[PDB]
Amino acid sequence: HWGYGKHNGPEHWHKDFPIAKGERQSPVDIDTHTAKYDPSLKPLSVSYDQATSLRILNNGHAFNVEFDDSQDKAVLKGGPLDGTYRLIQFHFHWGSLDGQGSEHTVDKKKYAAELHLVHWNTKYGDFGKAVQQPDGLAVLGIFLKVGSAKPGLQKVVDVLDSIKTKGKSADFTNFDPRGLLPESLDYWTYPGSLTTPPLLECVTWIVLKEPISVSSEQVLKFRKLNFNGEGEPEELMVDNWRPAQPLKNRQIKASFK
Ligand SMILES: NS(=O)(=O)c1cccc2ccccc12
Ligand code: NA
Ligand SMILES: [Zn+2]
Repeated sequence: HWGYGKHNGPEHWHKDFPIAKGERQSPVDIDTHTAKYDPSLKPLSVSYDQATSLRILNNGHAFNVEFDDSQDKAVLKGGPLDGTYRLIQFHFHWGSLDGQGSEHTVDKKKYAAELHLVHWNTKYGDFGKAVQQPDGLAVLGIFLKVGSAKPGLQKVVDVLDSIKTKGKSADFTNFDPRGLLPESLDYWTYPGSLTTPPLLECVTWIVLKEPISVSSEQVLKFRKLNFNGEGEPEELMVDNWRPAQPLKNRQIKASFK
């Protein structure tokens, strides 16, 4: 039922997922002036050297690149985190136009897209248990602006034609997610939620200050995907982003400045 249209989009979600109006929903506007620098925050540790990608899937909301998370191979730790979190999948949110697409905003600025690298806390043993816990997930968010191409994104863009419609998947081995990272790992962090249903409040958000640049042709290829299944009327996969939600009783911390 849920999606991103006029009849089933974010403003509808609370009727099936009442936690939509909860106390720690994501995304949020990052007010850079009122984020608190925390000199006690550690550098983020991204260990993606042994990442094993398996498959790329159109799930009718976005596309996910999924990883083997049955051993410590690609993990996030340090930063604001206490445990080790294993990479399970990444996906993106993007706009119909270059002026929108990101979920988090920075002083109300919207980027063309946002990458989410989703990781789960290994003390909970698997992803399904982790989403049930307030510290179960860590999502590393990276903004995309349109400019020069990102060469490390091209293998992704080039397979999209093979998973055009909802439910299609393709083998996707040997993809290296390190090729999607900006140079700096300076970040903001705050406790929040999944940004799609079921909107569970299990996420430590870590959002990088530095965006990556992708080319207009790269983002154009994202916009050719389809929300609909094969042999249904074409609905282009665009504007699959949830708007900023009330910060409520939360402080965004910054690792820098
Ligand atoms: N948009 S997102 O909040 O990164 C997100 C999308 C889909 C599933 C997720 C599972 C766990 C954590 C986050 C997830
Ligand atoms: Na294994
Ligand atoms: Zn996401």
